[PDB]
Amino acid sequence: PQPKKVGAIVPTSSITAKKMASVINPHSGLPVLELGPGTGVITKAILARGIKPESLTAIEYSTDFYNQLLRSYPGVNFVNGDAFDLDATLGEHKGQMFDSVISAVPMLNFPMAARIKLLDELLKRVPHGRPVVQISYGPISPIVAQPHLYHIRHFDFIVRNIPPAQLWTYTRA
Ligand SMILES: Nc1ncnc2c1ncn2[C@@H]1O[C@H](CSCC[C@H](N)C(=O)O)[C@@H](O)[C@H]1O
Repeated sequence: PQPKKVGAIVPTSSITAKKMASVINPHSGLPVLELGPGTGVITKAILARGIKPESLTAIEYSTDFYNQLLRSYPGVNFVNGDAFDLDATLGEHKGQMFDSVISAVPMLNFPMAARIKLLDELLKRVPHGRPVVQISYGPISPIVAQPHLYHIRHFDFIVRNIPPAQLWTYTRA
């Protein structure tokens, strides 16, 4: 028979969210950048690491989701805008460094060229060697290898996620 809720249209599992938030160093003194917070399940796992709410910046395109996040997570620096336009959402880069980037934007909704460019821009705003972590659902990295720009590592696989979740991490080469 025909299954409902095909694809990835339910919130990410709490098991997956905790694993993505485990890359964070809450003792580094640097804020965290979250992309595409949605219902806030990964936001919760980020705050559970002990990040001060004012030190979490989360960029959400949907105005409906954004208005609800403001009311559910007091103190967190939510921004209503497009994560692929970091200049418009974060401002022109003038030195701000994030501890790490936690991304759940749906990479496959965008051209590969856009994904590579965004990743190259995000790695300018974290210290050399620190990660971007991305969730995806296919068998391969959602962002193709460009070894002169970044290094790809498989981070984890969570079969209890609906659908099963692959986690990838990226660092500056
Ligand atoms: N370019 C973009 N910039 C900011 N947010 C985006 C975006 N494209 C998609 N989004 C938002 O990213 C989220 C993808 S769904 C994942 C939501 C949540 N983090 C979870 O894991 O369950 C949606 O909330 C969507 O509105």
